[PDB]
Amino acid sequence: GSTLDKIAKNGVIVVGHRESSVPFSYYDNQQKVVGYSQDYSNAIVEAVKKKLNKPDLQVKLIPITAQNRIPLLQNGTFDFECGSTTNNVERQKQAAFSDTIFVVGTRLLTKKGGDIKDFANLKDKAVVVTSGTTSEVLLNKLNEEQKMNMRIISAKDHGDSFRTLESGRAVAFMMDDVLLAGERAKAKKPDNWEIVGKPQSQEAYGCMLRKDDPQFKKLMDDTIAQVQTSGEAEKWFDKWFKNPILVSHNVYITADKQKNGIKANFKIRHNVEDGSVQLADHYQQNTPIGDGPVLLPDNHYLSTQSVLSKDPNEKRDHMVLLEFVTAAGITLSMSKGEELFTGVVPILVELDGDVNGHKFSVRGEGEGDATNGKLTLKFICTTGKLPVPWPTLVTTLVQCFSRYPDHMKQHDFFKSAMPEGYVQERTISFKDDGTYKTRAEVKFEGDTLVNRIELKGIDFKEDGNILGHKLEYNFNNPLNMNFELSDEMKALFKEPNDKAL
Amino acid sequence: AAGSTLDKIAKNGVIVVGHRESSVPFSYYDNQQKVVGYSQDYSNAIVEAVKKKLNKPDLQVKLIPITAQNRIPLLQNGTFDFECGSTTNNVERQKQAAFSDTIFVVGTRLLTKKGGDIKDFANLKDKAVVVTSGTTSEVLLNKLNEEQKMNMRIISAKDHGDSFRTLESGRAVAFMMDDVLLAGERAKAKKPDNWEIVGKPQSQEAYGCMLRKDDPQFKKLMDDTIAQVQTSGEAEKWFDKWFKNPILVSHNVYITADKQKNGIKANFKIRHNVEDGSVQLADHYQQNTPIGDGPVLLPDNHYLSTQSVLSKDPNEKRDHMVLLEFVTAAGITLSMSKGEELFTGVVPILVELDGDVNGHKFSVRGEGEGDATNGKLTLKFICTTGKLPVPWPTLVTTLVQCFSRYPDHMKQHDFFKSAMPEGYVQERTISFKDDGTYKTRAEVKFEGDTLVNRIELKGIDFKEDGNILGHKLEYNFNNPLNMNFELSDEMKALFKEPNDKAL
Ligand SMILES: N[C@@H](CC(=O)O)C(=O)O
Ligand SMILES: N[C@@H](CC(=O)O)C(=O)O
Repeated sequence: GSTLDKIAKNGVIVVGHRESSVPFSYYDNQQKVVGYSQDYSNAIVEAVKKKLNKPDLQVKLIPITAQNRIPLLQNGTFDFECGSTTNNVERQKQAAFSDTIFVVGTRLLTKKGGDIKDFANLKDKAVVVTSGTTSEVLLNKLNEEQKMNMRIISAKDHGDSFRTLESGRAVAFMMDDVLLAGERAKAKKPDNWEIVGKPQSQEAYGCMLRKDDPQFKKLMDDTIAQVQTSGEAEKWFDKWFKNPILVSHNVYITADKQKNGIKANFKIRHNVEDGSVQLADHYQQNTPIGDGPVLLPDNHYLSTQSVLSKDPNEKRDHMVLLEFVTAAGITLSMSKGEELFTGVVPILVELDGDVNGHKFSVRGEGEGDATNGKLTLKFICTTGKLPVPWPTLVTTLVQCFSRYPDHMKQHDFFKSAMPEGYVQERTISFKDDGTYKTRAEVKFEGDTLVNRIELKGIDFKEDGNILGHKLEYNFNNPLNMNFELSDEMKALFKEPNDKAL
Repeated sequence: AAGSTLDKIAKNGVIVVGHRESSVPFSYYDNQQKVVGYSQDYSNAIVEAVKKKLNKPDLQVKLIPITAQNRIPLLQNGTFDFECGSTTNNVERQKQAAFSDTIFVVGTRLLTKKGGDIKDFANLKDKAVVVTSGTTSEVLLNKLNEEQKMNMRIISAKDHGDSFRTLESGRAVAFMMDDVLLAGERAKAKKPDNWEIVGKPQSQEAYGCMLRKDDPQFKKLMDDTIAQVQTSGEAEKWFDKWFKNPILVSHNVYITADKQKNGIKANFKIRHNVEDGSVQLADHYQQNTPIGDGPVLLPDNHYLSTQSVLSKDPNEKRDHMVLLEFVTAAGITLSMSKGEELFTGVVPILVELDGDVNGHKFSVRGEGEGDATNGKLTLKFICTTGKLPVPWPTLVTTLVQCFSRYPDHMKQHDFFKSAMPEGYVQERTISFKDDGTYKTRAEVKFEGDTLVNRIELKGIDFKEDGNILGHKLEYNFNNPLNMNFELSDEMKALFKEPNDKAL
């Protein structure tokens, strides 16, 4: 028998994932399960839908830990898992493993400038390790065999392990080197932590499934090997390990039929330099300027990502912005205004602002490419220096440039209101702080899409995160990994295999 | 050939409708910025009559805000087609505009503090008095100030809400306006019972729907519609809805699929009335996952429209809450699961909650029934440990969305019923503004024939003096307003013989 028969009959595949194996299988700040291994898991699921000819197969992701993964496999709580599980000979007595998706060495994470340079320095020290892992076994064996008198703290997952080290309750955290780097990227001061020591082991990550299911295993292996030899595995590596990891924002849109328009709600979480976040709650209403027909949407959402940067040639207070937005939420030309966006469209943005009496103006210029959902803009404070952080103005500074998929084009209010345009009004509520109230007209003036805004901010705290300029210069809560592509992974990509190291 | 305004509407494919911002309860923004009211019921009926007259069933509507100051110029230059709100039809304004059949009759009076000095207009000598800019009452109040040499300091406020808050904040001793609008602002006051309508009416005035002059075909459509609604009994039913019964604002529970977990997510805001007249925001974040591993319905984005009424059982001496709730799904325009079939009848419900808020432990048990065919819940909840250490309204959302009514065209989007009988796990974080948070985990599933909601609630970081632990929340839901405004003899006579006469 085979699990693929259980799955075809049930119509659902049940998939285990980890909670804190960064950046392989973990919860993003919206509780979505993401990561390098989750990308393989998504590919394997798509392969299952093809093999079984079941394009509407459902997926149920359920969380597992290093401690309970094998018991939950063995009693059928999930069908397979991909995360950070080491394939080794001992575990092959209980389970089967796919082709290898990553290779690691087990090392130490410690504060710079100590006496922890290698495993021998753990003598008489408090050392943290995650329950149920290969490192926990290795560390206890080392403690016993070399008589090192460590006080080993066994924590329930990798984030808990790391915060033991971060809080000073342990001097080092032993784990897979890549996962040490993942927990480091999430730390308050990532620059404070270094990975040290001779690897105690070399270990291969594989997907785990029940034994005696060669057909199910073969579908995994074929999928992994194809991702690896086609080069996509390396592209996924660059995404998770060499570029900023972003979390998209969801702009939730509902029709406002009585105003022939829409309303939206969404939350922005601005990174604060101390490592906290500053919530900005957005309430939005839009209504057409013209008196002719628009498209009135069913509920849906926009998935948004923005990247803020600096222009080296500009000494004025400024912001360079790239933005990528796609609509979603409905599963499977519509307006005259839609036709105005099939090419590249020039954009002009003008903002007048007053925040706690501090008056300023902003001018932005660039282009929009709605076919690809992309914006490129450069903004300048034309009145001197900006009295608020640039990130707090991003949402205020043209959702007509969203990419609507073809099956959703009847729901694109924003383009349908063009060329006469729409009024966009927001109240942005900054938690424990003040409020922005904005009113803008978004419309074509000649061949240019113009966003003309007036902003009023009141009730802000002079020492708060906004008027005190405590926000990081970024968007979408980026995480940046410090981890090089090793020779072992270069070799893996050219020769997929499923062998324990 | 349909006349100017109907020709314009057919050309545009949209009818543009002026509305007021604070004419309560005729045409005003509710607390979710929806324009609502008695006059908007007429506006909607006229829009539907226009769709029929033009044979344009897909006609769109565009409401735009107007003021007492700018309503006539904006009408004259075609910025809107008509407005129904609280505009007096008088002979002066008929030089500039046309008026429909009358929809209400008022007298201009004073609103003042109950235990104070003002009993009639003469008591206003040498005192500060507020009135709304651009209204018939402003004209009357200024004429009385000069003709009786009263030395009044007349404050001219932007709209009726601003006028009333001038009175409420003590910056004026009285507010002169149409009596029903005074009653409307009073209903929205911090302490409605502190305010009294006094004085001999300075005028009697008829409200009409405004439209452009010299457009008889459009006026006739409006008059025929108004007169039909008034003689059929429908207008009296609207009157009861706005003036005799509690006005509620529905909550919108915004739902999106969570395909990874084979479930859904939701976000919404609850606004609890505070006893001092302010509101206490409760931001809700929700995640649902099926308990079973079989197929569910994964929905497109949509929302649930919810209203609840909280009451007391006269027989019950324990700390308790009687709850009646109605929920309908919406947000998608035009049997699907086995579990849907479990809800075609009346289903008994059991609710068990184990709570801990700032270390204060309590248990709640609820029983009743759900009728998903009509989106209706009837339950009674008892605090089985004694006094409830939080206000009952803060627990309503935690204490079975499977009983929502999904319209026929939306039944493929009902995750809640599709997960049955195995059920689902429902998790929430509820964030009270400037206060603590509730974290909840519940299992909703069939146990026998009974639909059971079993909850654990953990609340932390609450202020012992705040609105929750301090028991400062009103015992209600959906921000009710109560006009308690009687149907007058003049209104009965109007509905009997509709007419368009200025008074
Ligand atoms: N790869 C290690 C650690 C982990 O599971 O995250 C193990 O298999 O135990
Ligand atoms: N009915 C009065 C007040 C109002 O417009 O709200 C008027 O027409 O001026």
